[PDB]
Amino acid sequence: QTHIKINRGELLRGIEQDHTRQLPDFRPGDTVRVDTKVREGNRTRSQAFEGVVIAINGSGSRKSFTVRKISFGEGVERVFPFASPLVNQVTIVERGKVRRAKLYYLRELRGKAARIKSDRSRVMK
RNA sequence: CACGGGCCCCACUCCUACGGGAGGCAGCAGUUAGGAAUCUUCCGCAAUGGGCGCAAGCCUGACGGAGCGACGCCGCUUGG
Repeated sequence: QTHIKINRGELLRGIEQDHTRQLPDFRPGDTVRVDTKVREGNRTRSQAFEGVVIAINGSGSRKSFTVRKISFGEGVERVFPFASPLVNQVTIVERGKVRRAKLYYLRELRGKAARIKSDRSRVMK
């Protein structure tokens, strides 16, 4: 039982943001020559900067944000929706006037690599 | 139609501060090694040659040979 006549949601949206402190980046801009990079773990620390060379794309909804809309090619595909909400990662990058496909996720394509898949999305067929 | 210049693709010596790169020198030669075979990381850079600024001049692993080999053959000696 937790329903009567009171609006308590400043924990669900207050205490929620009581811990935040960030203006992400928020650029869905695809195909960038360089970007953010996780702090890694492994040894004691040895906080390295070479997670994944993303194209940057996506958004999400609150403390979750399926960030990665990248994967690669040496390993077929391979996405792994990382957590936008974290205090252990490099503070992003942004570049590219971007010919934007659909933004956010896609799932399709992602196998139609070949060659002409640089930073565009229209095609004649 | 680029000898070591480069772009692209595959095997891949090796280092990295994890983005990544400089990629084969069967040219004289070497190390190793496939193995019947093919010397030594050679000598002078006198002397032949190759390219130019007037030219000297430098560079030059081409050269004269050193030299690995009874490696094939030519000539000689192991007393009359």
